[PDB]
Amino acid sequence: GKIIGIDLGTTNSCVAIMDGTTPRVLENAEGDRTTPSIIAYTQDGETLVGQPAKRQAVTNPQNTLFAIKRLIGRRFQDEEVQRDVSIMPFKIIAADNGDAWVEVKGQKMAPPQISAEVLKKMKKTAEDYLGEPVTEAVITVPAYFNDAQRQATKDAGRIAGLEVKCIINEPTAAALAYGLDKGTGNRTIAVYDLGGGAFDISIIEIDEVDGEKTFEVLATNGDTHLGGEDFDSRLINYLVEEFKKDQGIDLRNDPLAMQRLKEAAEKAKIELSSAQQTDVNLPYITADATGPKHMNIKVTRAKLESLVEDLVNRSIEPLKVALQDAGLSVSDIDDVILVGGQTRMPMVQKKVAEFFGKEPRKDVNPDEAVAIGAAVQGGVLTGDVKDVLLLDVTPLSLGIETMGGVMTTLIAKNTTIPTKHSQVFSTAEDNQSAVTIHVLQGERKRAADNKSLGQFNLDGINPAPRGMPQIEVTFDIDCDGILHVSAKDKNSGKEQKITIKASSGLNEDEIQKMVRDAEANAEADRKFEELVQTRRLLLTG
Ligand SMILES: Nc1ncnc2c1ncn2[C@@H]1O[C@H](COP(=O)(O)OP(=O)(O)OP(=O)(O)O)[C@@H](O)[C@H]1O
Ligand SMILES: [Mg+2]
Repeated sequence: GKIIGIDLGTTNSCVAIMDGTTPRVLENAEGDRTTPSIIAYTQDGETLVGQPAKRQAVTNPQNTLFAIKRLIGRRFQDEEVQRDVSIMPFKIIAADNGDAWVEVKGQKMAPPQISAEVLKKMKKTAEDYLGEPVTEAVITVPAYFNDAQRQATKDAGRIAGLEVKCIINEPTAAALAYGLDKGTGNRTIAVYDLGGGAFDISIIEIDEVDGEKTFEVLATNGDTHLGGEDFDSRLINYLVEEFKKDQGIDLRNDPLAMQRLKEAAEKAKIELSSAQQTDVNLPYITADATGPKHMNIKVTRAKLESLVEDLVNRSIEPLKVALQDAGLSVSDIDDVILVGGQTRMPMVQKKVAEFFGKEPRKDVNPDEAVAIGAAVQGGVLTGDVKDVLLLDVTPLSLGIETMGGVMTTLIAKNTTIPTKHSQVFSTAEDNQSAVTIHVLQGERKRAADNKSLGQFNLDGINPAPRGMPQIEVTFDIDCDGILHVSAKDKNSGKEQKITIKASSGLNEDEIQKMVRDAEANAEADRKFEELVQTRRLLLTG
């Protein structure tokens, strides 16, 4: 029946639903509109999720899992996983297949199983509110997630007992939330998302034509090293160094103390968005031969700002790239939307307002907008939300090079995503044993006048006259905008494939120039294609 929207966060998760025309963020049993993304396995056999898991973490560092979003869909040898292994107090292991897993109480578990526990709590929160079963969900992911990260998030959804109707990017969700307000049509917005796990920036166009409001991503990127956990780490390091200076003890080899110090640091960081100073007070933090030792360290806001200044400044460069990739100036951004708990830091707000020259909108809730927008997309799919469309179309034609240096289109410009199209090709020479699939992007008919996106070989073709072998070429663009190209020899069974990342932006200024350029050269391109075609389309070596 109803489709719920779930923000599966590194730090916090949130669930929302469409209640007729207006979205509703749903409270859990303690009364909370967000739930810590924390899962704990206790000595007496319980599985805790949320605030109960958080409260017993500082005593159970081994069997309390958090920040599992940093692992999901990743390989054990991935750079980020290895960086994560040390800092995490729980055991991160390699699965038999090379995926990054965790081990708790001797049980080896895949991240989607762990995240499913958070998603089940979200589902139940919703089922409790509706008095009915819920099984359909829109789940969000960072815009930087790849296919494996998305698929694994879909898995966690299923393991939680959810039909995953849709995965959408978090900044897009926030834009749908904002785009519920009136007067927001025909605007460009910047979505500045500083969460617990990463920084993301997206430039999104909200247009309104013939009653339909459309949402289209013009640029995205970010940095997984600029999240609130990185802010926390700078303050932890300062608290470690200050305790060394005050009392000559290095807390880093004492896991229980470091766990208490991590939580205290985060709470102090949070408090310093409201106050000018705060006190970190941790009695019985450690002991040496002379008895127990106690921490009491005052931290001013200016000191915090000094500790994280470089982190905040490093968020500016991805903004500049995002605007370049959309072909826009700051003067084209009609509104700035802050998403994420870490944007509540006053220094972050001021730096963003300085860059854009305007104050971020204040009627967007940075903890809830992602979950709200996911619910909006849910209502779009059920038909409860009318006249709202997420627009994802190919900017330019996509194809391969064929004989004569021709670009042969498989997917035409302005095709809606996701999409899949196949065409069968053959060989250009008798007894040709291999073909080269050269993937091309653009509107020109000569392959060399278009952009090369990648290439690969298919060999093992059995000897046969030119034109006889059947090479099926498939272009599949998934919802993440990732292009999958395969080539399969139907008679030998051999197949080869590649994956082509989505572009970081859609620069309509440059796209329309390329379109006009092709139109200016249409006749020349037509004549070119014709007297080459006087020779089923064929592939050279
Ligand atoms: N008032 C505040 N001032 C500064 N930081 C805060 C404040 N409130 C929360 N935070 C920080 O916000 C971060 C979590 O924000 P949020 O809940 O948006 O993350 P998330 O959506 O779970 O993460 P991600 O988007 O990476 O998956 C944490 O690092 C937390 O310490
Ligand atoms: Mg988030």
